[PDB]
Amino acid sequence: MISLIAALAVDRVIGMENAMPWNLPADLAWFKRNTLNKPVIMGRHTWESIGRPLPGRKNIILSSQPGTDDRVTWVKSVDEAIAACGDVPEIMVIGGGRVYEQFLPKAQKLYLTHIDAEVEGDTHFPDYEPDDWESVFSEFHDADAQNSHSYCFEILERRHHH
Ligand SMILES: Nc1nc2c(c(=O)[nH]1)N[C@@H](CNc1ccc(C(=O)N[C@@H](CCC(=O)O)C(=O)O)cc1)CN2
Ligand SMILES: [Cl-]
Ligand SMILES: [Cl-]
Ligand SMILES: [Cl-]
Ligand SMILES: [Mg+2]
Ligand SMILES: [Mg+2]
Ligand SMILES: [Mg+2]
Ligand SMILES: [Mg+2]
Repeated sequence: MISLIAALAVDRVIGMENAMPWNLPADLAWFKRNTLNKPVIMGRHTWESIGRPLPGRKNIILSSQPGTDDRVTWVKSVDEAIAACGDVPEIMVIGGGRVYEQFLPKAQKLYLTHIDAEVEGDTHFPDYEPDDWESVFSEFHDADAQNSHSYCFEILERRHHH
């Protein structure tokens, strides 16, 4: 099964973790917990922004060009990315914008962090029809000395497809 995992500011703005305007170690812990021991698929912009393979996960980079780093697995299409994951229970797509857009139709689960921040970025999470999904978990957390903004984790499971 394919899942997307994303952190969304107001207006469903996303960007690279290393440059986003919030500081949420709690969200990074959520991301790690929900991706550990699963393959992660990302585009090249996200890969370059991380710069080092995420530990304890197979890192698959979706790029139309030949790879530039032997520490990760380079693939040229959505289908090839999925094939490279082999037989695993759950494949995690970690962005960015265009990669989420291409994988959303193949996804059956979303892990979202709804962050109470308004920001300047121009990359967005894909449009999804909320009527097609069921919320099976949600937890709000206020900001604290370690986390700059309040945020709400959510897991959604797909019920319909258009
Ligand atoms: N929900 C959540 N989803 C996301 C992001 C996020 O921001 N949070 N941002 C994008 C993914 N980018 C990264 C980049 C780096 C890390 C990262 O570095 N993670 C460490 C945890 C951080 C740490 O404590 O060292 C890890 O091992 O997973 C996580 C997501 C897309 N989806
Ligand atoms: Cl968590
Ligand atoms: Cl990307
Ligand atoms: Cl505190
Ligand atoms: Mg090589
Ligand atoms: Mg889009
Ligand atoms: Mg769309
Ligand atoms: Mg229904």
